Amino acid sequence: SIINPDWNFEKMGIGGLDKEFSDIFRRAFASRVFPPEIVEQMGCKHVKGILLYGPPGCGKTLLARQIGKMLNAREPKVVNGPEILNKYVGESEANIRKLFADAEEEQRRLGANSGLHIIIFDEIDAICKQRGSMAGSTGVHDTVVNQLLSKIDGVEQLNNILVIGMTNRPDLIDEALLRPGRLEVKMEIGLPDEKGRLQILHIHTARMRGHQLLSADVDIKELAVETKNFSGAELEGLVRAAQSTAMNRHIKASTKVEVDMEKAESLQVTRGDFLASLENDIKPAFGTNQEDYASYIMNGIIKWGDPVTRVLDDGELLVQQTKNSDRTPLVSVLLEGPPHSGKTALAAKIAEESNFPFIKICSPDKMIGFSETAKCQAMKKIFDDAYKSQLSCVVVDDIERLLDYVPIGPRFSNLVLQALLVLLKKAPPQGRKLLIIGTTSRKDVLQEMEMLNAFSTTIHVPNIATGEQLLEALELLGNFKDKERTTIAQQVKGKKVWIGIKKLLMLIEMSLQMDPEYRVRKFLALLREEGASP
Amino acid sequence: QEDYASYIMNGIIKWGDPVTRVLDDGELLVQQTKNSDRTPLVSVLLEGPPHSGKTALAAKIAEESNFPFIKICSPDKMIGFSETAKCQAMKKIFDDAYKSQLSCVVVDDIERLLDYVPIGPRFSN
Ligand SMILES: Nc1ncnc2c1ncn2[C@@H]1O[C@H](COP(=O)(O)OP(=O)(O)OP(=O)(O)O)[C@@H](O)[C@H]1O
Ligand SMILES: Nc1ncnc2c1ncn2[C@@H]1O[C@H](COP(=O)(O)OP(=O)(O)OP(=O)(O)O)[C@@H](O)[C@H]1O
Ligand SMILES: Nc1ncnc2c1ncn2[C@@H]1O[C@H](COP(=O)(O)OP(=O)(O)O)[C@@H](O)[C@H]1O
Ligand SMILES: [Mg+2]
Ligand SMILES: [Mg+2]
Repeated sequence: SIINPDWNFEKMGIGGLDKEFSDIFRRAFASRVFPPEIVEQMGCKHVKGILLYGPPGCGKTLLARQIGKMLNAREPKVVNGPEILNKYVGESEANIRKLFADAEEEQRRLGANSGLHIIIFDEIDAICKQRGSMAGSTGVHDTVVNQLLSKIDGVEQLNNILVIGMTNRPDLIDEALLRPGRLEVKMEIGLPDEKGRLQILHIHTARMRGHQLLSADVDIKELAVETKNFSGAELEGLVRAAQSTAMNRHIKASTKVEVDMEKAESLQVTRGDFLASLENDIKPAFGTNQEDYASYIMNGIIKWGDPVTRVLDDGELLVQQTKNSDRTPLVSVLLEGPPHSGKTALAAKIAEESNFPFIKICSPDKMIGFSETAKCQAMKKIFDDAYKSQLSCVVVDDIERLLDYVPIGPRFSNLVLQALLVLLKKAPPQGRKLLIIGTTSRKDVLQEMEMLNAFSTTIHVPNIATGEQLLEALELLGNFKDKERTTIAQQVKGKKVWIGIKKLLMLIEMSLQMDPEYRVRKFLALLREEGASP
Repeated sequence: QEDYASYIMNGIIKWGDPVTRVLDDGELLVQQTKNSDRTPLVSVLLEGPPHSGKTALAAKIAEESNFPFIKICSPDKMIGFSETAKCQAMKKIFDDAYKSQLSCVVVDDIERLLDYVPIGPRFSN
């Protein structure tokens, strides 16, 4: 026994994970606390390694270091995954072998009284003959893995080691590396919650409070509730950014105004710096991104008719259904209409109004020149990230362009289609929800490919089909005068109008390039030339 | 005993006679494959319209057999794989199945393993 019966994890660095320690200690390290006499009388062996997995930057290395410290072990021998890899034949095995030399030597000399040596891996999934199954070429000359196993067990036995593996992709771990006698205790370190964020923020700001540098205006609960899906490292980044911004503001103000030494000595950070840094500096990876919405809804939403309200209300109903419901944790929907009807903007608005913590948009604008396998990898990565949050929402921008559909042929990619069909019918882990929104202009082709049988609902986005609707749209936009509007109404009362909003904006912009006299006739000619008749 | 509770998500309610017929046929097939001597290999195919409840009944039939080896091969654990990887995975499952004295294997959604699409048609040979 070297640690108190209930252990202690607080104000020692790691602050967010206090239940994890108890779980792991109960499950794995019960032999090293009991009096050695009884353990030797029973005749049992200790666990020879554990595995940790979770999102990056959530405090895994700290846990391993503290576990090593609490067991009275020597200095950990850190190592990285990609670092142990070399193209020369029979060189990675050497790197794997050099790590255990000290343990072997001490076992040889001291016999059965040596201490404890702990090896901490990192990105252990890099060396594995399972990533090769996925489309690619990372065979890593399988031999490597075998060598590692031959050192954890085999004919020659080592009884004074402990291997802690850490990974982010728990689905690429070789299955032979989890049998009894090897790494045989798995654990999860997920994102923090309100209390965890509060504790982390309290810990990381303890220095200033001692020296009265921090202002009395700032709270810590407000900043704990404002940050929704922040991880451990982003809070430290936020604190550093606040420090830098406050310092820069203070120096600039002192230079601008010859303030007395009373305030010059003071370097209070206040709360404005924290809010400014939070809203401008840090961009979470597992949270909402308010910058990208303005890249799709460029001119907002204007109500020119009833259909817009219908679509928005149906979206609200779907969001409410997915939020609070059991027996149905996955919901899908599809928006369909003719080209230039404004489907992407409406989808973005529906997603934004949901107030979910995790919102993402998967569009083909960021996949130029990609092979189909890379597209599959990106889609799967987006969905994998979505699966690590309590409430999520994913938008697929264009389903026809993701498949590479061309009417001649026809031609398309089958791998992406099958991946989408599989992913649309896979529920998240227990206790979590999801929502998916589609978008397309060719419903018939999707129906012919048996893809409309996977979605759960469908919505229709119509165009402008009456003169008064066009007049109302122009009035809301505000680009034509009074007599101009009278002339437009007189010439468009015929009611033979069928246009899309995007095309309407383009036509107005083109028509407004002449002197005020000839605008009306040019606009009317352009509109008339587009005389569609469904 | 985690796959069965993951595939039968809402139990099995009896809304009519057909359920009993399906379960009885499954039981008879299981008894045949257990008690026979000149027919060690048996197969069966469950078909019907979409959204009819094919996977739940198959999982229930497999679970109610009490065989010491049971495995399910679904396509949702092979996202992004190529043809060779699928072949290797299926062959590995069957090879493991061959080392026991009593086994049962479930193959799910045969039409998604071949990558069928009515246009073309296209699939994996
Ligand atoms: N009521 C509205 N509904 C939709 N878009 C609107 C509305 N009012 C204004 N807009 C603007 O019209 C444009 C809509 O174009 P959008 O990108 O949504 O078209 P689309 O249907 O996706 O086109 P494409 O066929 O090129 O994919 C955006 O600028 C949007 O801001
Ligand atoms: N008597 C029943 N038979 C089948 N499923 C039932 C029954 N009672 C309840 N259920 C539930 O209904 C759902 C049936 O969906 P299931 O996954 O079996 O569909 P499926 O036939 O595989 O569909 P798909 O055509 O989409 O592949 C499951 O939740 C199952 O638990
Ligand atoms: N639970 C936590 N409590 C306090 N700080 C944390 C916590 N988790 C992560 N950190 C901070 O994150 C950084 C270290 O991240 P690290 O432990 O390497 O995580 P990972 O191995 O997942 O990247 C340090 O700034 C550390 O203070
Ligand atoms: Mg679009
Ligand atoms: Mg099925």
